Amino acid sequence: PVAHLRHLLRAHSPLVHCMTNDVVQTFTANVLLAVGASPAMVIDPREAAQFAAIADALLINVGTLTEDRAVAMRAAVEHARQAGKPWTLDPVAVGALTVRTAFCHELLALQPAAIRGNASEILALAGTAAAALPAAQALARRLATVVAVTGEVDYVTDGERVLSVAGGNPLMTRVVGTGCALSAVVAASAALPGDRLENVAAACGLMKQAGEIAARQGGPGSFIPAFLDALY
Amino acid sequence: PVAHLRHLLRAHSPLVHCMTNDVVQTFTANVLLAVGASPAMVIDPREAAQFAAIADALLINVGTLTEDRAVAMRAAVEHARQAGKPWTLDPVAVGALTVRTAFCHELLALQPAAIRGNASEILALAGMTAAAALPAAQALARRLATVVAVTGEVDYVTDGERVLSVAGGNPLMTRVVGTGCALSAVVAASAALPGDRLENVAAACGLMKQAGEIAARQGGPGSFIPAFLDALYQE
Amino acid sequence: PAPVAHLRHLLRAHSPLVHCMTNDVVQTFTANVLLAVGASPAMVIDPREAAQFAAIADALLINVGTLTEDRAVAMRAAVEHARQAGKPWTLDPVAVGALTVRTAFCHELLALQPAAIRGNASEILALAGMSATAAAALPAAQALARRLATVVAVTGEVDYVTDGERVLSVAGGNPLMTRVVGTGCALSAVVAASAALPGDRLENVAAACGLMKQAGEIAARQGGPGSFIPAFLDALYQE
Ligand SMILES: Cc1ncsc1CCO
Ligand SMILES: Cc1ncsc1CCO
Ligand SMILES: Cc1ncsc1CCO
Ligand SMILES: [Mg+2]
Ligand SMILES: [Mg+2]
Ligand SMILES: [Mg+2]
Repeated sequence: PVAHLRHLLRAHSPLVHCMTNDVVQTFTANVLLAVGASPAMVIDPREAAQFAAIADALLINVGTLTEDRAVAMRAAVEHARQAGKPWTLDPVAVGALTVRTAFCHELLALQPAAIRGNASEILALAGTAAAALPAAQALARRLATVVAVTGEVDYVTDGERVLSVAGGNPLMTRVVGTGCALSAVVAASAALPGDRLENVAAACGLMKQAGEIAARQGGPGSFIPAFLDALY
Repeated sequence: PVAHLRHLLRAHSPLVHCMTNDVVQTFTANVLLAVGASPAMVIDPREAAQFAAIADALLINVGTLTEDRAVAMRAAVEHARQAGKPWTLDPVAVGALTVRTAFCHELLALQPAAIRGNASEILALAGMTAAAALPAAQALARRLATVVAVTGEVDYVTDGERVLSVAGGNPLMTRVVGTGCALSAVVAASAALPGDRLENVAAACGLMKQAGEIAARQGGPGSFIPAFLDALYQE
Repeated sequence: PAPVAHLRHLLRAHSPLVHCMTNDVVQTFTANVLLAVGASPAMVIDPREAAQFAAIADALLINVGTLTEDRAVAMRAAVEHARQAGKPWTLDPVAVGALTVRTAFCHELLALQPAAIRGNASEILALAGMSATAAAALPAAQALARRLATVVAVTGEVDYVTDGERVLSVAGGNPLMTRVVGTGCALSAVVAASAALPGDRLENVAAACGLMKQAGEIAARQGGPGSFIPAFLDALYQE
C-alpha cells in the first residue's frame, strides 16, 4: 500500500504545480524529487494560469500568503479546475490569521480534491485530532473531497470512511515543512489511479515511514538528509 | 548561562514572528525549532500587524528588502510595540545599500529591544572588527535604551555601559549562509525570556558559537549544517 | 581537467562578489554553493538597491525560475546598471519555451548583451528560436553565441559550451544531480562568477561546468539525494 504508492509515484512521475510558502519551497521540491515526481514552482498570475492547466496536480499552501500571490493562486485553481486537474489545499494557520482564513473559505467553492491540515486548521475551515474528526467528515461531505487531519496520528476521511495512520516520530515536528511537504505528496497522489482516500492515507504512511527511519540519528539536522534519502 | 538560556528557550517556547530575508528563511525556522522555540513567517501587512501582537517576539531582517515588505515590516513593528512584544533588528548591509539604510534609520524610532549586526552596520546606524564598532554600539545602545550585539570573530554585547564579549565559534560559520541571521532570531527569542536582557543576548551569542564550534568539527560547510542543528537540539 | 583545477584556485583567490537575482527555490543552495567555492553571494532585489548593487558587484546572475512582474522590473534595472558599469551578467532562462511570460522577458533581455547564457537543450533551443541530451541544441547555442557575442552553455548529462565558433564539451557527473533541486541553478551562479575571472571566458565557463560535475560525482556516492547536498558542498569546499 505504501509500497504501491511509492512504485506509482515513480512510474507516473506526476508534474506538480507547487504554490507554497516561502519557508518550505526547497524542501517541498526535494521531497517531490526524491519520491520520483516533478516539482514546479510557478507564481506569476499568467504563467500560473497557463501552467496549472498543464500540470498533473496543483498544490495551494497559504503559509506566507500575500495579496499578489493570492491573485495568482486563485487563477491557478480556476485553470486547474477547468482542465480537470486535481488541486490540494493546505490551510496553514487558518483560524489564527484573518486574511488567510477569508481566502481559504473563498477557495473551498472551487472544489479541492483534497485538504491537508492540522486539527485547528480543519476545525477553522469547517466553522486535538479527535475534536477535528467531526469537522473533517462534515467538510468531506459538503465538498466531496478527501480531508486529512494530520498529527501524531493522521486521520483521513471521505466523509463516510475514516482511516488512521500511526507511526513516524515526534522529531518530525522539530523540522519545518514536513507537513507542507506531506501536502505536496498528497497533491501528487491525487493525480494517481486508485481510491483517492486510500492514496492519501498511503501518502501519510509514506511520510511517516520515511520519518521513523530519518529520526533514528536522533537530531533534526541529520533528520533532513536521512529523510530525503529514505524517500528515494 | 548558556545552559540556562537553553533551558529557558525550551521551557518558555517563545513564538517568534520572523520577517527575514529570502536566503535564510528555512534555516532560521529550523534553528528556532531546534532550540525549542516556534517560528512563524507572516508577511502580508494585515496578517503581520495581526500576528505581531500575538507572538512573543518579532524579528526584522532587511537582507532582501522590498517596498511591499518594508510596509509590512513597519506595520508589524508598530503593532508589536503597541502590544508590548520585543522586536529585534538585523540591519543586513545597512550602510552599503541606500534603501534599507534609510528604512532602518526610520525604524530605530520604534525602539527595538535588540539590534544584532556587524561592525559596519552598527556604525551606520549609530551615526558614527566588532571592537572598533564598540564605542558606536555603546552610543546606539544608550540613545535607544536597547541592547546592541556587534558580531564577528568575537561578539560584543552592550546596553550602553556594560560590555560583555563572547568568543568561540569557528571561521567555517562564515562559509555557511544565514548563521548570523539565525543568531538574530535566537537573540529575538531571548529578549522575550525572563532575566537580564543583556546577559540573555550574550548567552544567545555563546549558544550559537558553541554549536558552531561543534559543527565545524565535521570539516566542511555542507556537513556543518546538519551538525549545527543537531548541536542546538536536546534529547 | 587542468582549467577546472585552475578555476577552483582562481575562484578562491578572487572571491568574486556575485549579485544573485535567482528563483525562490534555490536561494539558499545558490548562496551556499557560491560560499563553498570561495565566492561571495549577495541577493538584492529591490529595484533601486539592485541598480546600485549591480554596479558594485563583480558579476550579475539573472535566473527567471520563479519570475514575477515586480522582480522582472528589478532584474531589468540590475542588468542595465551592470552593463553601464562593465560587469558581466549571466542569463539562466529557466523553463523558457514552456512558459510564455518569461520567454518574452528573456527575449527582451538578450538585447542587453549577457556575457553568458546557460540553459538545458529545450531552453536554449527556445531562446535561440530553433525547433527540434544537450547535443541537439548545439546548433542553437552556436547560433545564439554568434548573434550576441556571448558564451552559451547547454547542459545535460554532457555539457557543451560555445562562443559561436569554438565548442568545448564536458562529461561526467551523475544523474542523481537531477533528483536534487537547484544544481543547474547553482551551476549558473558559478558560471556567473567565472565570467568575472581573468583568462579565456569560454574556457572558464566550461571549467565551471567541470567543477560542478566533479563535485557531483563525489557527492553522488552518498547514494541518496538527501546525503548528496552536504557532500556536494563539502566537495566544493575541499582543498
Ligand atoms: C514557520 C512558517 N511560517 C509560515 S509557514 C511556515 C512553515 C510551516 O508551514
Ligand atoms: C547572501 C544574502 N543577500 C541578502 S541577505 C543574505 C543572507 C546573509 O545575511
Ligand atoms: C522547481 C523549480 N520551479 C521554478 S524554478 C525551479 C528550480 C529548479 O531547479
Ligand atoms: Mg497545515
Ligand atoms: Mg547583519
Ligand atoms: Mg535552466
